[PDB]
Amino acid sequence: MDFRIGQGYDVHQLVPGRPLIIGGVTIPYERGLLGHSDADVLLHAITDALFGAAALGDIGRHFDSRALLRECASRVAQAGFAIRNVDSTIIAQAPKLAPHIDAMRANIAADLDLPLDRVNVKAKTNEKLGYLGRGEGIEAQAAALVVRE
Amino acid sequence: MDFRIGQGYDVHQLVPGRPLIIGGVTIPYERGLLDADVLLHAITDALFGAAALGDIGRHFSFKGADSRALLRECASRVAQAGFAIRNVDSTIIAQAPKLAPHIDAMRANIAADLDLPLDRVNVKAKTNEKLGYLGRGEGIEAQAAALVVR
Amino acid sequence: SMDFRIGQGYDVHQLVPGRPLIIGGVTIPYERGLLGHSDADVLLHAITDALFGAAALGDIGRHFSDTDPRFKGADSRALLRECASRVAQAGFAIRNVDSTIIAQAPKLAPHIDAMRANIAADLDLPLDRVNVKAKTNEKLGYLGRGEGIEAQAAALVVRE
Ligand SMILES: Nc1ccn([C@@H]2O[C@H](COP(=O)(O)OP(=O)(O)OP(=O)(O)O)[C@@H](O)[C@H]2O)c(=O)n1
Ligand SMILES: Nc1ccn([C@@H]2O[C@H](COP(=O)(O)OP(=O)(O)O)[C@@H](O)[C@H]2O)c(=O)n1
Ligand SMILES: Nc1ccn([C@@H]2O[C@H](COP(=O)(O)OP(=O)(O)O)[C@@H](O)[C@H]2O)c(=O)n1
Ligand SMILES: [Zn+2]
Ligand SMILES: [Zn+2]
Ligand SMILES: [Zn+2]
Repeated sequence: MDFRIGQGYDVHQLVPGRPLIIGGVTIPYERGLLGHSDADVLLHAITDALFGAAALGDIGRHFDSRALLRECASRVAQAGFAIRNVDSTIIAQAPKLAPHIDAMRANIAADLDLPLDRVNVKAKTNEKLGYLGRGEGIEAQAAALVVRE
Repeated sequence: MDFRIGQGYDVHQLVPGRPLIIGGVTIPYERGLLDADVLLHAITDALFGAAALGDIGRHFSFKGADSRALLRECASRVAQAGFAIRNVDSTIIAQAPKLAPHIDAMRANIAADLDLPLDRVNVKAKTNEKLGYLGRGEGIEAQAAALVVR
Repeated sequence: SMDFRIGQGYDVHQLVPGRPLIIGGVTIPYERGLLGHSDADVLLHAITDALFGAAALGDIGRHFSDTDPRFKGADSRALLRECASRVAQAGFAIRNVDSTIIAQAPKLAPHIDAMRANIAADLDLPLDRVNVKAKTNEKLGYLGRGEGIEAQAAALVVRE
């Protein structure tokens, strides 16, 4: 009965000499995301959306990115919540992400102890507009539903 | 009950020589989007998201299908997976033109296409305060959220 | 009862000299503040839009139009409270609110709990059903240059 929603946002810069790691999947690319972790922009957005839904603050109040997402899952359960579903969008002009998506999903499902059909990941270009459109960064948006058991 | 949430995003460049079609409604304007219906794309993505069926690109690579047909085909696929739609909410970010006059039309299109009571569909509008490409009239963005139940 | 609905909201405002910085109803010590017709509380407007959105009552402009002079310098908390009242009058109880503020500066952490408390008070909710998150934009874009602050919101309600 006690449903809650959460929403998450992250962005990271694309820089030289860094691997591109999105949703736990390493992707061949001439740049990668800049950050104090592996800078996995998708997993940060989902992490914030889960903390948001459980009213536990945000990632920076709490903290590689899969370990952090697993810890997030732990704290959400610690607070009395179970995760019903996650959905997300990755905004990246390049590279193409569609062939890596089911893998990201599998990664996320494992990390949150959820079946595949409750996790979703989607991708969009930014039509060459703004910093996203010139490939200067990548954005992720997330939504999460939990229930307080 | 087994509720699920989905979220959607889209953006399109704003240029002359195309008509402005948002939420299935053609809007008097000197420019249009490169139908490129940013609102219906966002919502479609939100619905596939809630059902966990990937995204609009994965379903529709439909050669001469407008975004309303795509939206209708989206809804049918969501139904087939066991999910009934509960509501949709959305925001259009457009520095111009004025969209308020067109909102009831957009909601009527969407509610028709999703087979929903009008009071379960909402569309909102915002400017970008002259900031960025949106605030300079170089593009328009849509955001959407959908709740479904299986 | 099980008639749940979701809403989402978005707002942005320019950051300029000579205005008070008010986010989540908290006045933040800062050499700049948000520009708008009301007090420009970007976070509260985003949450307000999300609530109207969940209830299918249109948007903040429909209810409290910037073409109306009475909302000049309007207290966005009073606006949030009227929004919640109209949402309740449409038949909805609010279950939770989540949100994100994106700003290069100032540091918002020391003010976040107070924002959450204001919102909880205005929505007549306990603290554990309201969340506020803060993000930098990693130095990217007009947000990264400090030209504005953006807020995003999500709300879940139930028709009683
Ligand atoms: N393309 C647009 C832009 C906005 N609006 C209407 O104008 C209202 C106000 O838009 P906006 O100026 O972006 O809102 P705020 O900036 O939050 O207002 P304020 O400055 O008072 O905070 C919206 O809610 C909407 O009803 C519209 O119909 N079409
Ligand atoms: N203007 C801001 C922005 C973020 N923050 C805090 O900083 C943390 C996140 O910062 P960030 O966006 O740099 O996170 P990363 O993307 O670097 O992981 C959160 O805990 C926020 O509450 C803040 O206090 N003030
Ligand atoms: N980096 C990306 C971007 C998009 N895509 C796919 O491409 C589709 C269309 O994206 P787009 O940005 O061209 O969207 P529209 O131009 O159709 O609005 C998405 O729905 C995804 O399926 C991808 O696989 N990888
Ligand atoms: Zn991050
Ligand atoms: Zn599109
Ligand atoms: Zn505002």
